[PDB]
Amino acid sequence: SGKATVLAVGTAVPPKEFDQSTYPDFYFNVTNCNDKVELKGKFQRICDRSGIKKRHFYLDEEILKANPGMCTYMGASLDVRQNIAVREVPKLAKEAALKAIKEWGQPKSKITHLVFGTTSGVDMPGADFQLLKLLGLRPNVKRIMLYQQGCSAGATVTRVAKDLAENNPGARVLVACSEVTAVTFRAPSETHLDGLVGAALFGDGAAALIIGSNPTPVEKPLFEVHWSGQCVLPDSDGAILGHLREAGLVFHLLKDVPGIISKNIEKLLAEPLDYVKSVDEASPAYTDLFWVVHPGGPAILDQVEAKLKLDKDRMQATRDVLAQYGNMSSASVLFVLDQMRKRSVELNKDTTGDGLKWGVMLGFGPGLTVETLLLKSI
Amino acid sequence: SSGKATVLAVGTAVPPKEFDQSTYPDFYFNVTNCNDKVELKGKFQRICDRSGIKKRHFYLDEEILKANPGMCTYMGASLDVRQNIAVREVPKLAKEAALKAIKEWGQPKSKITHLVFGTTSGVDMPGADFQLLKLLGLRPNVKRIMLYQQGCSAGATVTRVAKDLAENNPGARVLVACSEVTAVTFRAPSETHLDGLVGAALFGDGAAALIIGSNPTPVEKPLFEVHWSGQCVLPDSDGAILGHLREAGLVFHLLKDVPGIISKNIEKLLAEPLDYVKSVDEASPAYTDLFWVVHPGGPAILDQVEAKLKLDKDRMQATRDVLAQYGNMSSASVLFVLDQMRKRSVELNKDTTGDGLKWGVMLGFGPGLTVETLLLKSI
Repeated sequence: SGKATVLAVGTAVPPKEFDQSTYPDFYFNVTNCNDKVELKGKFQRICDRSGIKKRHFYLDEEILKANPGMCTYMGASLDVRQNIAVREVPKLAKEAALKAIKEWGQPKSKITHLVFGTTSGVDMPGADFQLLKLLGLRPNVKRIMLYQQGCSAGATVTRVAKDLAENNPGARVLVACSEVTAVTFRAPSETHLDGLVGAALFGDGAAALIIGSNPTPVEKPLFEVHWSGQCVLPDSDGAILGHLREAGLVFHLLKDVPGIISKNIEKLLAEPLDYVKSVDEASPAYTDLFWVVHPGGPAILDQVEAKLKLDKDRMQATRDVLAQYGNMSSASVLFVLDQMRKRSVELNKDTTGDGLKWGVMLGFGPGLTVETLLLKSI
Repeated sequence: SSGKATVLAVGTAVPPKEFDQSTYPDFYFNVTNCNDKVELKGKFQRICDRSGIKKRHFYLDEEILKANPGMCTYMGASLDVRQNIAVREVPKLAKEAALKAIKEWGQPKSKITHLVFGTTSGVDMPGADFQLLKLLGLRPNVKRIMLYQQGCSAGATVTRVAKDLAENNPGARVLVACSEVTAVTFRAPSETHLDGLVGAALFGDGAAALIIGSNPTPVEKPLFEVHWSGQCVLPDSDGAILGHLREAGLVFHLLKDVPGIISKNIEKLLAEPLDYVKSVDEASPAYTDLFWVVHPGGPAILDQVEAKLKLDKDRMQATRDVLAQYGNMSSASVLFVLDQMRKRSVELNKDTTGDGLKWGVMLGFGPGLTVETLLLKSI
């Protein structure tokens, strides 16, 4: 009743596909690191257990050859990374946005708010402004531009949109997350082994939603957002650091993120399940919920699945996104939301959430920060 | 009339070192080794002399600049040392402001439920919001919104964001902070970058914090209510302000008449919030019947808006006082003006917190050209 509702989802990826099985060959070739045979072997093994079949990239051999700073480990390179990301991030968002707007079916003049998330470059005016212009939205659309957010921002932009939609009668919020690995790509190094993780997992993509309260008869609800929270997990300081430098964006991984999340997930879920108890007067098991999880990597999914004793199918929508697109940072969990709905059609589910009533949407990022949302299916 | 997001506290902070504007050109051309640029210095002196600024506060000083020579060049690679400074000092200055706001508010910091942080000065992961959360020892489940690379309009933006947070979440108490340090923008003057002289003359450091919530309790003390908020891109303003983050730091380019564009459109911008006032009060105030909390972007914007709207000269005085004592502190500035408005209401024995008037306008502006407009009610 009046809850923020997802009315549409659209997604977009760069056209060029890179098969994960042969990515180590491409990567070590273009960075001129073929002499590092033991490192390449390590990287091949990481790629082989990544759960990824392919990723999509704007970057290719020609672009990297034209910008050799990007093929170094820590050579000066921010200016060319910015040139690419400032241009390509809004363009990829536009493609996702148009697909969401088509599904929604209303004129784009009815969009009142725009929330844009990215970790891929920064500019003034921001990507939100560029998207507003590219789409021809009204000049008085209220924008929130979330830069440098990291992997939790897909969930963050949904949390932000919830309050926009619920507190403003008639509001229709365009949410967009768009990520391009131009700012993080770099040569592999024996001195930066944690960098191999990002190099194996991160891919490009954008996703867009329309969110609003009080759907009209011609709108078609997909999910309702009933509860949202954000929290810093205990004993996680410095788990993920991301520094924007003259060499681009560099990540440092100093703790066991899968373990930390798994250790704390039951605690995380107590408040939203308490809310369900309030509304239903029942306590579902974790495996009675559907799951829309940031596909950060296979270990997080496996360990959460094990911790919460989920039926193997519960993580399938998330694993499917990982398989086809990899980890697209902020956009990823919105791809999972779309995949959840898509599988409900193809597998003839009773609801948009795997035939179940309540669902958990999870994003995580530097902090270590977890974003948790409680969804209801339609 | 009930339930509106309400400002419950304001606190501000600036770096301790004061730089007198009269002699800033001497300091600036000296530390950047540009004393041979006598005509350019002449120009900069003129710009400083008409800027409406008496002093600015800076973290940067001669010692730090001599230790980081890349920052004393025009476009030399220097982002890494600039980031080192900004990522450290921005949350620290915010903490000082936030502690002052929290004192005024008078409630335990465990009652803060949300944090909105705005800056244009550096970026990091985790963000400055996380750093402030940790510095203050707030609860780990405070809901944060981190607004980076925002520009001058973000004082108003964080207020707009906090309004929906406060209003849609019963009991919510939102800590808002904006903090700016000129480490990412300081650079040598150049005859090839004349628009750069404007920022060099105007930008200063500072931080401001608010507590915002709906439904104040009897032990809280409301200052202002936020009744209406809007954001708009002005026509014919494309490329007016561009800000690019490069290996040389943050570089601004100015390509149009910002005060002119704002003045041409300000009556139109104000139609919607004035129609809200008419809906609540059944009457239509003149512009000069409102109080004014305006981003002190520079003297020309204030002069031209004053003239266009036929404001009594006192209406812009809170804004001009901030410009005089602190310069343009980008996003934090308009929140200093809000504090100054309240401060002058006490010392000048005004009937309300907004210059003795009922309704007021809060304006921020930045790249787009984007204008943020909020309608305030005094207490």
